[PDB]
Amino acid sequence: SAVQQKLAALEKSSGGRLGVALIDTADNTQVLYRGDERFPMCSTSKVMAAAAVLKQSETQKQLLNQPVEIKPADLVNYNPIAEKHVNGTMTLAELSAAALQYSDNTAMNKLIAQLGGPGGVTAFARAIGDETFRLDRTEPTLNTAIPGDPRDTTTPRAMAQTLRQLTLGHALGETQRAQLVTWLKGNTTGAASIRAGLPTSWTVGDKTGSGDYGTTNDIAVIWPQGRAPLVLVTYFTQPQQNAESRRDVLASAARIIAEGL
Ligand SMILES: *[B@@]1([O])O[C][C]([C][O])O1
Repeated sequence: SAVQQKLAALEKSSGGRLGVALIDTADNTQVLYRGDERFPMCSTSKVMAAAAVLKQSETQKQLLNQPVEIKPADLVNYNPIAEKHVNGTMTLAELSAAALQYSDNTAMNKLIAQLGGPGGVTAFARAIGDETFRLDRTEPTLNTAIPGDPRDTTTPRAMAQTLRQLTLGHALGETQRAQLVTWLKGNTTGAASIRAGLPTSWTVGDKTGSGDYGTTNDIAVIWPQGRAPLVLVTYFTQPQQNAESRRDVLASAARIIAEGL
């Protein structure tokens, strides 16, 4: 189709490898570009860790208010919110918000710990029907994004389906789903990525990811005004280990997708 030709052209112009999956929930139609290739998730994996903790909170009703101590040894390479609470506590809700809205890596590691390790995050994915997602490492090493390395990867198709189930479907309880949506809508790191390729009137909830090999990712739920919502996953990675981020590619892919609707 037109959109696949334009996405291929965008990819060719970028020098990297682009993966896109769109679900239009109006007719459950899908648009895929390298939809079944693995890509390093980087921080887009934080959505799965947060959702897993939310799922736990359906039975442990007060879990999200549980205080968790932030110690200096907990700090890793990028902790914009946890840094503000060293030698203090953050609740699991606050850690989930920080992981999602600020991409805080210390927060992610605390969520992983709450789940019993990366295998606990992966187990949640399996439990909601995602056979592709795999989380293998903690922060910051899960962002190494080495070409061909299957660790800490998923495919665009799988992540789109899973993000749909978490935000628009019923993989989570009603209050948990609403909380996740609220967190995603309040993301602070996405302004130059998918959001930049979409009409300013559309409401977006998204989670970015960045890593080595110029890996530049964004996963989004999109609520166009007067239209069924869309789920859009855009993964991008490059052949040079020290390549610069290319959020403009994600913006451009979103724009191409938006034009075809
Ligand atoms: B994710 O990808 O978003 C930011 C952090 C940087 O380590 O990880």
